[PDB]
Amino acid sequence: SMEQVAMELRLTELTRLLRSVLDQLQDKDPARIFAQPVSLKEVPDYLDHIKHPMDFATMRKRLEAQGYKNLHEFEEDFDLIIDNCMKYNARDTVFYRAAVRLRDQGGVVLRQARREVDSIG
Ligand code: NA
Repeated sequence: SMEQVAMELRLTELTRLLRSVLDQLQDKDPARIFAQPVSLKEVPDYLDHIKHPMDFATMRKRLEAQGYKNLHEFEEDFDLIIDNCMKYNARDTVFYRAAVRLRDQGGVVLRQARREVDSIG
């Protein structure tokens, strides 16, 4: 139908805007601490600690499949990255500190993305 096409074009455009959002957030992680899944070879007990692992590569896969239906879903996954890190790692670690910086710097990006998504529909 024409409506299914129109809905598909809206999802494509959302995907384009979330891709730019993801690029901007990942720039706030220049050490690449959150770029890939935590390695189960190297942290073999990780899944005993963290039930829903997340990282930027995994988000990018979902994004390119048009798997985010709205900005809320995308923010949920970003928040897992931060929140998982802040639980597994102690406050005095490079990892925890990197997550706090990512959260603080990403807040700005996500604030305007919410306005852009509401504005463009
Ligand atoms: Na902790």
